[PDB]
Amino acid sequence: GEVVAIVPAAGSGERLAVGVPKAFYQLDGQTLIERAVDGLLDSGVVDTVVVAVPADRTDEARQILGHRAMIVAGGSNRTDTVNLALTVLSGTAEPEFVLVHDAARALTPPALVARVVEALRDGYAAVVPVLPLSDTIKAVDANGVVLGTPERAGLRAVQTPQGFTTDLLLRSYQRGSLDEYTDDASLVEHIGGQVQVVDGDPLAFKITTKLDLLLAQAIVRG
Amino acid sequence: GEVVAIVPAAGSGERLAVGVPKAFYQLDGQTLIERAVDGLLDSGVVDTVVVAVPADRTDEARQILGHRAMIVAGGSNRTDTVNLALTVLSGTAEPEFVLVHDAARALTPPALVARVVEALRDGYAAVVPVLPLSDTIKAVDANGVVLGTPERAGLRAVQTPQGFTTDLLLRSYQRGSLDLPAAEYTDDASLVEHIGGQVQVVDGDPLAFKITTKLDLLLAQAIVRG
Ligand SMILES: Nc1ccn([C@@H]2O[C@H](COP(=O)(O)OP(=O)(O)OP(=O)(O)O)[C@@H](O)[C@H]2O)c(=O)n1
Ligand SMILES: Nc1ccn([C@@H]2O[C@H](COP(=O)(O)OP(=O)(O)OP(=O)(O)O)[C@@H](O)[C@H]2O)c(=O)n1
Ligand SMILES: [Mg+2]
Ligand SMILES: [Mg+2]
Repeated sequence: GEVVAIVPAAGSGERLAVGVPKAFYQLDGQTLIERAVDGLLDSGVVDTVVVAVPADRTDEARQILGHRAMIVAGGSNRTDTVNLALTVLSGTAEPEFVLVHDAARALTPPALVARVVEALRDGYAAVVPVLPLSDTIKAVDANGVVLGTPERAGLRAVQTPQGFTTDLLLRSYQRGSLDEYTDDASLVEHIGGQVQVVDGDPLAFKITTKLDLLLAQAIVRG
Repeated sequence: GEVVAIVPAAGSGERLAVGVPKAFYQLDGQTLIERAVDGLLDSGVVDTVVVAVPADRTDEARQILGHRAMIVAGGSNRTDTVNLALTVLSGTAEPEFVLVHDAARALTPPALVARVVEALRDGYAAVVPVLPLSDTIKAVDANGVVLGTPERAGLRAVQTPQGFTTDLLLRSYQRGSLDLPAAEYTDDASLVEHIGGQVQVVDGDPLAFKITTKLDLLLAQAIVRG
């Protein structure tokens, strides 16, 4: 059973503001996109990686990644990007599983990727890696008034790679197109698909702000 | 009107596993407890700090803090510690406002402390600093099956200092029906919400993160050196 990983890397990273689109930032000698691609490939369970990048960076992405990933242009939002990437999937020989993995989670351990794939092979149709909440979480209305504080025991913070049987992911995206989710599993939940969690890893944090970058730098050097 | 800040620092920092109770860990030459106290006082709007520490650490806390903070013995959990600290408050000269601030958020900027007090002076009865969510949140069962994904838009991550009108906070903690040894509250506002106090949000600050793990510590260190 073949496993394809789709890597959305086409966002600009406005909250990061490092002078270049985020996926192309050089973290201690190596771009975030190459790091995220290595994590996937080093897992030993990913057969093909397809990366989606800004349309004017496809050449640069190719120079960086060479043979290691197929390159396509991303879209206006992450959902668009993923839809574009899914069109690459072979008609005649479709993979058994697809992972979707944010390039922004560049320090994701390969062991986490393998754990997601192991859960898929155990028969779960949709799998997401999760961690317990760090901060208290509150529901807040539009005027900044707290509505309440959900019981945290039943809440989790969700990471990527998220993994799916191919047919389920495709159906979910096709049906979702009949209706701004940031989370692939939400689309599967929407058509009544059932999602199982596995343990994530604090190292799979999304590099979003400069403080996230500082943390990534401290991890990587030393 | 007086502002008293209470600092729960009576936790053992098991997840940090750094040799001493977390509040007493020396981050680049300063204990977290001293850094937390400094951020409150440098705000310019905190009149008095009460710090609660593990009972066997009270003398050491005083030698560290000197005149800068009043020290008391904490309790079996965060909620219990805070309740103990609240008993310290003068009844004849009650402060107008009380802040509650985790010592584990040692890099909190003084500006944040000021922003919270400013909201209380704007007439909000209770105030919490917040940040948008980083990860998607899901509700999950027993079991590990996803129950659903709440709308991210209406959710916030919440930090400290949390600020309150004194009477509201006292009534939330002296609720007779509150079983203190079994209290699993992570923050103070949820006790205020429980009795129907209205809580207002202000912008927090990424620098006010809780130092809980080695990874948090790594980040805190890179922040204080750089
Ligand atoms: N049109 C888009 C937008 C985002 N992504 C990717 O989806 C992942 C998650 O996006 P996120 O980090 O949340 O936002 P960014 O767009 O990358 O950054 P920002 O919102 O601050 O601009 C990122 O790897 C990003 O490159 C994408 O492929 N295509
Ligand atoms: N009995 C307790 C427990 C916690 N706290 C304080 O509450 C804050 C938050 O605690 P938290 O970081 O969640 O747990 P810790 O006890 O500090 O660490 P750990 O859970 O890993 O042991 C800390 O400043 C901590 O010192 C406290 O004053 N008294
Ligand atoms: Mg975005
Ligand atoms: Mg604790």
